[PDB]
Amino acid sequence: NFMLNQPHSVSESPGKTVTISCTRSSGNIDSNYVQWYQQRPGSAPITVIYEDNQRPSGVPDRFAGSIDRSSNSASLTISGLKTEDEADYYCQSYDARNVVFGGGTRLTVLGQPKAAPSVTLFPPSSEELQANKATLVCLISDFYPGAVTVAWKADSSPVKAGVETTTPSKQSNNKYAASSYLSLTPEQWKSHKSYSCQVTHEGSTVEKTVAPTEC
Amino acid sequence: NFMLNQPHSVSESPGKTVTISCTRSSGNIDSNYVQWYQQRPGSAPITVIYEDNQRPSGVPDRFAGSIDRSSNSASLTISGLKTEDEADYYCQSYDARNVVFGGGTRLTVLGQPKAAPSVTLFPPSSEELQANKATLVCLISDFYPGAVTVAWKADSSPVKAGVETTTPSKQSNNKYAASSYLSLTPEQWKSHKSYSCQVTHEGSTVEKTVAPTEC
Ligand SMILES: CCN(CC)c1ccc2c(C)c(CCN3C(=O)N[C@@]4(CCN(C(=O)c5c[nH]cn5)C4)C3=O)c(=O)oc2c1
Repeated sequence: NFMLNQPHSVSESPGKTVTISCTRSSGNIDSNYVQWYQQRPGSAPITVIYEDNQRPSGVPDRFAGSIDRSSNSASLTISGLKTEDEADYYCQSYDARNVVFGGGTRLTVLGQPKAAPSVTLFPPSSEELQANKATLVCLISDFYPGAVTVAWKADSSPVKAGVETTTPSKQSNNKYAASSYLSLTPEQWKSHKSYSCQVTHEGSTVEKTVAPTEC
Repeated sequence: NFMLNQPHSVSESPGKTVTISCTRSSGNIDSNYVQWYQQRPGSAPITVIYEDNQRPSGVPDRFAGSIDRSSNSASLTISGLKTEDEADYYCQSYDARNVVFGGGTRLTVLGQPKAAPSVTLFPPSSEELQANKATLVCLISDFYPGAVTVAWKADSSPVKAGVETTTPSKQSNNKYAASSYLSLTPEQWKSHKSYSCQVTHEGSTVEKTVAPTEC
């Protein structure tokens, strides 16, 4: 029985090299294979190293596994650091009576560039209106950092009720996405000339407007 | 190689028994050992079962591994459910050097009543069409537990490319919301008769369809 000790957290800027150590508490690091897993928030882990230093297909060659018997440790070295590398990393080995994991290392990539959101506003569908409901959705994607504020307008007037905005989550392009949705009656929707969603990100506001459409 | 297919989510109340299955797509489940890993949100993985049914020391006998050759499946059974059992559970096996992980099952220990999601599917906005974009958005609101899986269809064909789903977040009504969006070209969107959003939650799959037109 042994533990694998990892740093709690490491931070580095893009294009730099970072090293994550994994020290075996008891027994020799080289008595069993060390694996490394990467996990992005809200995703399942992916293997980036097995058998100490082997990369599965799809893993970039920027990921290098090594063993240092003299410090009884394994290391994951990431060269040419990219923002997609921001994640939790877990080392793992074998006891014969167990698969044991490190406590994990949070890798922060500093100085990721600002990215203004794409904002798309969807009016209620004919189908939804037929079911006596009216929802607007303001889709907000491709933004960094992951903080927006949203204000809604009925004509020019502030909407103060029926608004929800999801907590931004990092998507596969490593920029944030969220939706703000406004629940209306069909009568409220048809009573105004338009509704607007105003998304503020890092001091800049993007406004979209939709209106009831005749045929 | 093969896949290990787990249900996306399971739930129960404290003190109850829940089973998580793991079906091997090809080859015999008993040809190779099955392991089970627990990952509590914001924690490192831990092994709860190795070699089909062995418990590492420290793992309570509330956790039980089994093999069903009949269904070519493994199962984890957790009895006496406690709130600390809320976690993602992964099964894992191999054929020679190919290591295969299951997709993971979210186990929720119910803190509040179950709630089926409202699903609203939006066709592309006129404005975005004139920016050469045809994003579809599937809003998913008012659900508990906070675990959903979304699958998209172009006519009758599963879509893979261009799907993004946000991590479910708890809104002001203490229920979860998320959005799945499919980033289409206007030509992709018009080249099909319909697209469909399939949302799976707590033993049910709801479906919504949208189609092109002018109005
Ligand atoms: C919490 C438990 N846990 C331990 C960290 C997980 C959980 C799920 C996963 C999942 C889902 C994947 C992704 C899918 N996938 C596999 O099922 N197998 C590989 C392909 C081959 N591989 C190997 O490790 C491998 C192949 N020859 C030797 N080793 C990982 C893979 O990418 C993965 O790679 O690693 C996982 C690890």
